[PDB]
Amino acid sequence: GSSGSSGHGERGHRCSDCGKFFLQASNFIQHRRIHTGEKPSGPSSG
Ligand SMILES: [Zn+2]
Repeated sequence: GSSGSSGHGERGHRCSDCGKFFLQASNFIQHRRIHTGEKPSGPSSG
C-alpha cells in the first residue's frame, strides 16, 4: 500500500542494517561498512 521511507529526520544518521544512531556523518559512514561484505542467501548486489 501507499507507504515508503518517510524519514524526515535531519538529526544525525540512523542505520537500517542494524538500527543504530549517530551524529557525525563520517562516524555514520564508517559504520555502514561493517555490513558491507557478506550477503544473505537470495538478494544479491547488482
Ligand atoms: Zn549498522
